[PDB]
Amino acid sequence: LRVQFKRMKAAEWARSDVILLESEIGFETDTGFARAGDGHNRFSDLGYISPLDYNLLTNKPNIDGLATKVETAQKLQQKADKETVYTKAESKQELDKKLNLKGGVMTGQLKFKPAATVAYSSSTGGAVNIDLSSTRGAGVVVYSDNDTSDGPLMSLRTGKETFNQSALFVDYKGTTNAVNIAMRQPTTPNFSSALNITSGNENGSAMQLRGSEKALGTLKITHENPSIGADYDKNAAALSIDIVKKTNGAGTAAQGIYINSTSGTTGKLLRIRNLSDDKFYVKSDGGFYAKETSQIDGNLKLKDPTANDHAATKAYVDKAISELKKLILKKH
Amino acid sequence: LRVQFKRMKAAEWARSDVILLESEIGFETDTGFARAGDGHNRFSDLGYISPLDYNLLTNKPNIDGLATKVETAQKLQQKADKETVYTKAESKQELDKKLNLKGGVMTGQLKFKPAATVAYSSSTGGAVNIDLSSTRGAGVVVYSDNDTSDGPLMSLRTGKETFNQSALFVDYKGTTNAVNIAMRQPTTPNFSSALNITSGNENGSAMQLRGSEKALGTLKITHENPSIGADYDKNAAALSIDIVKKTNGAGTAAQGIYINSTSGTTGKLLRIRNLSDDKFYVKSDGGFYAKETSQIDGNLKLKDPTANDHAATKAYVDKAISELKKLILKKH
Amino acid sequence: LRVQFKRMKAAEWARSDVILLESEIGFETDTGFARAGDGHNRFSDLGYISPLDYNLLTNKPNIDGLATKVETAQKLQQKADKETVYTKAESKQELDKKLNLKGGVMTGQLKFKPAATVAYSSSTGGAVNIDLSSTRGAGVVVYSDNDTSDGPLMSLRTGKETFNQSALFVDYKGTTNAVNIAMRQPTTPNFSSALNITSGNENGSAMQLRGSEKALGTLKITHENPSIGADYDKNAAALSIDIVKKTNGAGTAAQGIYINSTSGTTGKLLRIRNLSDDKFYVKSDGGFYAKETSQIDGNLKLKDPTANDHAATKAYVDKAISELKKLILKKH
Ligand SMILES: OC[C@H]1O[C@@H](O[C@H]2[C@H](O)[C@@H](O)[C@@H](O)O[C@@H]2CO)[C@H](O)[C@@H](O)[C@H]1O
Ligand SMILES: OC[C@H]1O[C@@H](O[C@H]2[C@H](O)[C@@H](O)[C@@H](O)O[C@@H]2CO)[C@H](O)[C@@H](O)[C@H]1O
Ligand SMILES: OC[C@H]1O[C@@H](O[C@H]2[C@H](O)[C@@H](O)[C@@H](O)O[C@@H]2CO)[C@H](O)[C@@H](O)[C@H]1O
Ligand SMILES: OC[C@H]1O[C@@H](O[C@H]2[C@H](O)[C@@H](O)[C@@H](O)O[C@@H]2CO)[C@H](O)[C@@H](O)[C@H]1O
Ligand SMILES: OC[C@H]1O[C@@H](O[C@H]2[C@H](O)[C@@H](O)[C@@H](O)O[C@@H]2CO)[C@H](O)[C@@H](O)[C@H]1O
Ligand SMILES: OC[C@H]1O[C@@H](O[C@H]2[C@H](O)[C@@H](O)[C@@H](O)O[C@@H]2CO)[C@H](O)[C@@H](O)[C@H]1O
Ligand SMILES: OC[C@H]1O[C@@H](O[C@H]2[C@H](O)[C@@H](O)[C@@H](O)O[C@@H]2CO)[C@H](O)[C@@H](O)[C@H]1O
Ligand SMILES: OC[C@H]1O[C@@H](O[C@H]2[C@H](O)[C@@H](O)[C@@H](O)O[C@@H]2CO)[C@H](O)[C@@H](O)[C@H]1O
Ligand SMILES: OC[C@H]1O[C@@H](O[C@H]2[C@H](O)[C@@H](O)[C@@H](O)O[C@@H]2CO)[C@H](O)[C@@H](O)[C@H]1O
Repeated sequence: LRVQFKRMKAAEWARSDVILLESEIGFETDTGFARAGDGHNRFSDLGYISPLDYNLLTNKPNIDGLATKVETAQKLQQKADKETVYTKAESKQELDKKLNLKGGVMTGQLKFKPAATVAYSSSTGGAVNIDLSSTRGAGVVVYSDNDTSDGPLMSLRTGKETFNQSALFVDYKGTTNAVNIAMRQPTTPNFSSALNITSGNENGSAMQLRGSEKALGTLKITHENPSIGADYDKNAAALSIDIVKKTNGAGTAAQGIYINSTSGTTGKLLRIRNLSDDKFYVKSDGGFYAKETSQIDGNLKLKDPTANDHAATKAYVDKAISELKKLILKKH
Repeated sequence: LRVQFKRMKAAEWARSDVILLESEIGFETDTGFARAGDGHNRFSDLGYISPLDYNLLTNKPNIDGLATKVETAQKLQQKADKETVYTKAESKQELDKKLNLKGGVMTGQLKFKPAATVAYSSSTGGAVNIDLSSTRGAGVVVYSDNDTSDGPLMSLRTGKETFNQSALFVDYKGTTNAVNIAMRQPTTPNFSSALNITSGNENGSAMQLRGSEKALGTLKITHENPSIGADYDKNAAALSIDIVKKTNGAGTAAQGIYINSTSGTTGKLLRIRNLSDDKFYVKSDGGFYAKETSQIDGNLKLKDPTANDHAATKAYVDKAISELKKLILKKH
Repeated sequence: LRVQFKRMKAAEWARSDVILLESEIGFETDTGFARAGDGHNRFSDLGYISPLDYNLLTNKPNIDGLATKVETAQKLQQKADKETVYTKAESKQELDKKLNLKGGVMTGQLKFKPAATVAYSSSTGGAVNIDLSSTRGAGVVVYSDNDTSDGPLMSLRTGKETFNQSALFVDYKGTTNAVNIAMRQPTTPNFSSALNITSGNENGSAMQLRGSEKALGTLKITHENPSIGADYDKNAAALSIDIVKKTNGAGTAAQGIYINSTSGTTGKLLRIRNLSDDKFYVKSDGGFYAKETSQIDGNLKLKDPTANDHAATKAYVDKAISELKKLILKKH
């Protein structure tokens, strides 16, 4: 037996009306495939003589180990996209432009414009609040070594006439000077001043000073000769006063120096000394003393003498002469 | 020949004891599948007559191109999760709340509380350190155009009596005034002062001033009439002094003006002029000069005259009279 | 019929020259596989009698649902890597080191070194610019409650002699004192001063003051007795002046107090009172008044008397005596 089977091309079977007997094999000549009869179905309705089911295969690949598009996408959706997020480098680049609380260097202007909760009161208020209670350094240190400039080191301005606080308030306890102004010996000379004050206020002193010294002056002024030359400073003074009219005024009636004691003092109201020796003084009652010969380009009105060293008046002289003239003419 | 084969249902083969001859075909009537004999195995132990090995298939899918769960997970593990990381927008939102070193606007309080390395000394110390050496602007510019307020523009306070530094130190070189206080002509008038100083310190002057002017006063004061009216300021003064007791004190012995030269000066100790003409002065030795008629409501003690223009004393008058009385009575 | 087929091992077929007839089955005894003849090809060139094409299988897996390495990699490439990006925690850790514009606490030094656009001029310049126009708090509040320190609360320094701005400028409008210095009654006593000024400048006053008061002094000084003891302050003064030579100088010619009116005043140039009663004064023309007995340790040069209360001169006395001597001797 060399057995051969009913056979033709797949497409010819496809339209054959031949019914294979149950288990009778038929052959597709162009595919090599067989199919077996069931006794009723046409060829195209028979299945192949061997399984075609993925689940019966051997050497299957690991389908279950492979990632699904859905599950991968869900996992990607939790991850941050490059474009919506700064790198470490761009983060640091941005942060290096900001000021550390530990400290840093400003190259531009720091403005304050408080919104003002209340901005407090005392040692806990202010837009800038500096507490040096636990440290030995300075608070605010401003300086310039520039040759010239357009602005002061520090400027304080108030714009409204009702303003009811000070520009600068110094409340000081300690053992040196609350406020100290040193104007160092000039090389190129200024025609100006350590401290300069002008007021146009007619209802208040330009400067007020109250002190309560046991044995010093409330204000102490010392002039020191700038030169070793004994008389170089001959036009200088410890205190100089001028009294002037208003530009285009008719003049002035202001006094130079006015001294009073509202409670009454027993001290000398004006005491002038040289080398610590009294030279001239006005006592608390208005009597004066002068150490040396003095001059008046005028007369002197005073009372009649009662002691030998009293200056005589014209009355006293005239009377003593008139007495002598009478007696001497003789008396009956 | 129409060949048919030993046949029955798969499940019936499954328990048949029939041994197919080597290569003899048997048919599963309900599956369509054949199996071929090996001459020993029961039907259920024969394999199908055609391969069932994934590796022999054609049109395989690209299994190797597909991603594995393991390898995807490893790759996801290097990526940043959305939730642990700021977006660019939230980054910028946070950074815009911080101050740029280039500059910016504070809306709240900046406090300093130095921890203090040493906080240095001189032109490199301070919690706030401003160096204007290479620029032409101002250092610290504080101002207010508010009508009223509860606090000063600037406040300096020291709390302990041992405190051994100044509240404010000005070390100045330059060509204008180190410190300048302008109190602008008021519209609504203050009863106060450009500069006001009080000290309760009995061992130190409230204010100390030293200068070394060639031809000016160490302190120069000018009063200017506030009005064009010649005598409007008739109660005004360039300098006014008061001398008062302590509240509930018995009084005071303090002097008004005390002038000394500890090294000895040849200048006039008190010089009073009007329109630049000497009117009254006290010389370095205590002699005074007065330009016009003067009055004492009292006597004047002085020495006996020796020149024609010297004031005479009662002694001198009495003696000259007593001489004339004698001579004239005549002498034996 | 029990049909058997041409058969041998796969490897033996592999080199057989037997040609199966068209559809004649041949069997591989070691694999179980059949192949069918085409009438020309050797065994090894026939295909199996049943399909081996993945596309004809049933129960296929969802290959299309699975993610490709390429497509996953493209998706991963858009995601940010953990290592190149800050977590929220490290972001906040960095940001907490920076200063909020809302406010914050500096623990280190804030330096300014302006690059200077121009740094402006007026109420819009300065490295630190504080505008309190809409608020009621203080501007700059510096204080210390430390026992001692190495630096001042505030320090202003200019290094070059040409410097042509002020260290401190106060431009004040308002109703209290522009600048106020309180030196609180000491418990441990300082030998120093509320305000201390030194100048080595020979071409400018150490301090300049101009005021235009209707009825006050430009400078007002009050000394108050520190004690209830009436004469405790007997060495004190409201104003004290000293006039000294330069260290290693030959001396000085400086004046003590110099008073002038450059425009001419009709006021009293020096007025001394006690309990508000005139005790001594120098009029605008140089005439003086003294309330009580006075003394000169010297002579007084003055003009010849013309009124009864005028002091007499030696000339006047000598002449009146010489007249009496003549008349009395009698006249022919
Ligand atoms: O910071 C600017 C404010 O200026 C205020 O106006 C006055 C100021 O009060 C006065 O002293 C002087 O400086 O002139 C100013 C106007 O030129 C304004 O009223 C206020 O609105 C601000 O512009
Ligand atoms: O006070 C404001 C102005 O002060 C001027 O200085 C003048 C001063 O006003 C004047 O009275 C006299 O003493 O000369 C002073 C110069 O030493 C400033 O020059 C000017 O800028 C204003 O700030
Ligand atoms: O510029 C004011 C200074 O004037 C000096 O007075 C000169 C005065 O100008 C001159 O006429 C002459 O009399 O010598 C005076 C000094 O002895 C003041 O001395 C000086 O202190 C300034 O006030
Ligand atoms: O910043 C507050 C500090 O105050 C210090 O106490 C004193 C201060 O020295 C004195 O001058 C006055 O201001 O009274 C204060 C107490 O009420 C404290 O000693 C210090 O602990 C701080 O609280
Ligand atoms: O010095 C601290 C206080 O100064 C007061 O001003 C007074 C001053 O004390 C007084 O002696 C007199 O001259 O009147 C001044 C007002 O012009 C302030 O009023 C007060 O707030 C304290 O700061
Ligand atoms: O408030 C102090 C001022 O007193 C003025 O003195 C007046 C004085 O009060 C009055 O009794 C009368 O004698 O006129 C005086 C002025 O001529 C001072 O003149 C003034 O400078 C202030 O000290
Ligand atoms: O901030 C330091 C600058 O100091 C300037 O030099 C002078 C200064 O002008 C003078 O007043 C005194 O302080 O001595 C200094 C030099 O020791 C320098 O010229 C400048 O280059 C800076 O170093
Ligand atoms: O002005 C700079 C210095 O002031 C000194 O204080 C001295 C002052 O100079 C002197 O003339 C006299 O009045 O004694 C003062 C002390 O009360 C400071 O001591 C010194 O640190 C310098 O800053
Ligand atoms: O240290 C300067 C103070 O001197 C006081 O003068 C004393 C003086 O030293 C003494 O010789 C004696 O005459 O008593 C004087 C006071 O009556 C000043 O009184 C004082 O104001 C300071 O200048």
